[PDB]
Amino acid sequence: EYPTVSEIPVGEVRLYQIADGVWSHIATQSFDGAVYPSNGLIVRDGDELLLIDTAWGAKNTAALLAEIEKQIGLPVTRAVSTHFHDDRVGGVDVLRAAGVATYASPSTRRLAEVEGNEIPTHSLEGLSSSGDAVRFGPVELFYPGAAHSTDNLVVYVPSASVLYGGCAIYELSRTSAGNVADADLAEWPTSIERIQQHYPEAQFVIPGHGLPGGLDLLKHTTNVVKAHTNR
Ligand SMILES: SC[C@H]1SC[C@@H]2Nc3ccccc3N21
Ligand SMILES: [Zn+2]
Ligand SMILES: [Zn+2]
Ligand SMILES: [Zn+2]
Repeated sequence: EYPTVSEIPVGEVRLYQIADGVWSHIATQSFDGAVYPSNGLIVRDGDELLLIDTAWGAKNTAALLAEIEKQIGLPVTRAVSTHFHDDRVGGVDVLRAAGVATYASPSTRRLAEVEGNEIPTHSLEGLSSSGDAVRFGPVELFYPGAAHSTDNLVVYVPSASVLYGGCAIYELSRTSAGNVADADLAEWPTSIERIQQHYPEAQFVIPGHGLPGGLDLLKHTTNVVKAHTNR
């Protein structure tokens, strides 16, 4: 029942309810003639919502806000971008114009600026060293170490045992490495180990792209990364 890349036209956004007060948002983009899906997270924080990542571009992110309004009807007050790539910060300027406070680690904000990408306004403190965790409203933010990017964060929702891995975690149907231009291949399996150690109780694991599953997605990603390393 999870929406698949084939059921979402680019420009549209679907929401998928995972648990009481926890949703993923799913959008699509074209790249080099193919269509890719992308996931983010929505978490209810009292009578407000916390958004995790944009919907990969301004147009998708405006549609995301419209779909949240229609389907949930609570205001998005804060948003966190989990690394500096466009599928995480592309749309930050739309969020800001709507009055959403946008957040990222100082590492992410610096890398976005170097890349010419949109820059979240606020800086998250306490995430500079691998293994660092901080609470942010209804979620925990965790820096596992360098992996898909040097700045990547993961997000845990304790009320629902939901682990959002972002692009540090691959879906099971991905058997070859994706965009690894900014990755630390050497550190990636160790960083995954840190996620496993910190959230062994996670019941629902969401990759940055594609279908959710369980904690098997962590070992799966290590397998893919190590195979790429040996390519
Ligand atoms: S992980 C950041 C995203 S934004 C642009 C780049 N190219 C690409 C192609 C397919 C899937 C994902 C991607 N990435
Ligand atoms: Zn990325
Ligand atoms: Zn502000
Ligand atoms: Zn990505």
